[PDB]
Amino acid sequence: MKVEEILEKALELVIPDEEEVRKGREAEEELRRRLDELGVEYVFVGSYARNTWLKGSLEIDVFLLFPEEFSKEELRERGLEIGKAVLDSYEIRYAEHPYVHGVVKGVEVDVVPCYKLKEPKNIKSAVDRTPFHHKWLEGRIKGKENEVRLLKGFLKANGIYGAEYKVRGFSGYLCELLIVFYGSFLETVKNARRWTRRTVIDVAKGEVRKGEEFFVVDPVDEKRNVAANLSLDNLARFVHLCREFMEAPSLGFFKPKHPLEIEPERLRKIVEERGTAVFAVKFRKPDIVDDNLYPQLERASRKIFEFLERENFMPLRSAFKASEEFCYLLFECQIKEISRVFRRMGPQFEDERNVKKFLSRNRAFRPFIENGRWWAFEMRKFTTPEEGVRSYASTHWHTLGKNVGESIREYFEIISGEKLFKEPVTAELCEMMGVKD
RNA sequence: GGCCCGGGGCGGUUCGAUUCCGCCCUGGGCCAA
Repeated sequence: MKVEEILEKALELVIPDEEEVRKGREAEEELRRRLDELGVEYVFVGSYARNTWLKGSLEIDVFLLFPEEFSKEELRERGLEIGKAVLDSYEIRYAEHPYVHGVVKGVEVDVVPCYKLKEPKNIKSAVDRTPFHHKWLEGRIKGKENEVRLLKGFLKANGIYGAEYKVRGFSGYLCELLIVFYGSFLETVKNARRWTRRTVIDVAKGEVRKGEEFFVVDPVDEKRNVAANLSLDNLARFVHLCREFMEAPSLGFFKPKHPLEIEPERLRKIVEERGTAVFAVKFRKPDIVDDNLYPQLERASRKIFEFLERENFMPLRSAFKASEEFCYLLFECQIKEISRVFRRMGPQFEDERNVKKFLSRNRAFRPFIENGRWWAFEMRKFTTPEEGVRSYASTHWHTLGKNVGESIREYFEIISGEKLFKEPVTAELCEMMGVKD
């Protein structure tokens, strides 16, 4: 149980055993041939080509090089044609552009079309850059593949490995650049402990400096940030995670944390114990991809949080869960019920013009003076958080994201109490309240 | 689809709004795939 002792056993969870590496080779072999018999210009990229794939995430990425002069349209049509005749099973996926996804000899395969180019400039879509990235990486990551694997396992185990919007963590390309830079997993970890929210890592210049944000400059483009979508808190959890590992290394850092489910009865008690208001917003899940969905959930949650805090309900944290069935926006406030009356700041006493207007407004309670200015008692339209969120949600649906909002407008309900405990959100709430044990 | 910056119009709220809550047009930048 010192770092070395532990990393020895970690390799055993991140590195693909012989039957997984093999099964991959036979795929590539066969996948190679099919392409050759159709005489197609391709190039394997991604972690498979660079043997940097994590044990159990075997996925081959085949990019088809196309003449610079071809139209995007030709690229997809011929790409669709090629992916089609070369895949046991084929399925049309989408991202910046449409591409084919399939399976060969039992393994995942992506068949992406892109332009054959030289010089990063003239890249028309992120996918054009992929070839350069791989080109810049192949010679430099050689002999450190397992260091990359250890770093991917770590991030994966602590729920921050992907860069898609559902994670906002460290992309795979970010992982290898880090190794190229620090030489190994441990060095990366040891140095990360001194990372701040202002750290900039210029792989190309082999330098580390201070910027205006966490920035890992792409060796292939000096203006692009590889860790651009790494959220601030996710960067925080990592720095802290390295700090801990280094203080007491454990094989537990590479093992996914167990769900740790709680009986609802217990959950209720804690909420009773916390004395806070806990409720969730339930609406149907828009039939869209996670990359559009999650950023919307974040928006919705945020807009409602801010409605709650400006409306003096003292919210503590927000959260959200997504299912096949519905989406849950969760909340916790310090105020279960506020008074109807509240005070409104009026003009200063010596402004006759405004004082008069401020008084022309007939009110139920008759304003008063305090510290040189007039004030007024006013009544609220709602006195509980839920009551407030039913109002805000019913009228502000349009500001909660294009999709999420359109779904909320057509349906939603506010759940709380026991009826809430039983919904598919128990885990999220435990994280939102730091329930421990 | 989401985030950043900027223009032109509006609505509501307020003694008072460029300034708070929001809506329509609209220019550029960026992110995930």
